[PDB]
Amino acid sequence: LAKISKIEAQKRKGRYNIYLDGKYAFPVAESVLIQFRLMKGTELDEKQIAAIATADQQAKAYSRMLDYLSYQMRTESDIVKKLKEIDTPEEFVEPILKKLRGQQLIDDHAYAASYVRTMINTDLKGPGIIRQHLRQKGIGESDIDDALTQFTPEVQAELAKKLALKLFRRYRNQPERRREQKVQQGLTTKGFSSSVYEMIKDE
Repeated sequence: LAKISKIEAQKRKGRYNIYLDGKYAFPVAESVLIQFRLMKGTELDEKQIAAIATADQQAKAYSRMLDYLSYQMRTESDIVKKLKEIDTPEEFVEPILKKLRGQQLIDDHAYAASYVRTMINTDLKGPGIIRQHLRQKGIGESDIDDALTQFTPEVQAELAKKLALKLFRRYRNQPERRREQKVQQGLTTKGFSSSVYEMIKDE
């Protein structure tokens, strides 16, 4: 069997160069070096050297998700979509999601809440549409309902009055009945329930 004659750190931290019997053989991420207990004197068969490779291929995709997460907030579906984008073997997806989840580098519940807050601060969308958008982002109904809790009727009526005033001005050219209906319908397609118009109408 081959025996490790040396282990040298590469210039950048996190990876190592492995020499077998005095000659360079292969590199391994730190986690793989640990996962396989590599050190000066370790003997290896082909099956192990191949399994080390597969593990290092996974460790590398993990590292890249670490860089991906360092730029901005991401949902789980963003990570999945990202691993798929750089053609990661499908058997690595779930393990990496699990590993990232375990290190809590991803959190869909915190994401949904932040999303709603940002919507409340920069948009005029209603719960129905927010709910629809988060469902598309892969978030369960429980995490969506929790996030939609910030959407109180006061906030709803606040965002709806603003939208309605903007809709009433946008369709100022239409007659009485058509103008109002257009505003009612507009609010509903924006995610606001029927009982919301019957609350801000007079205003």
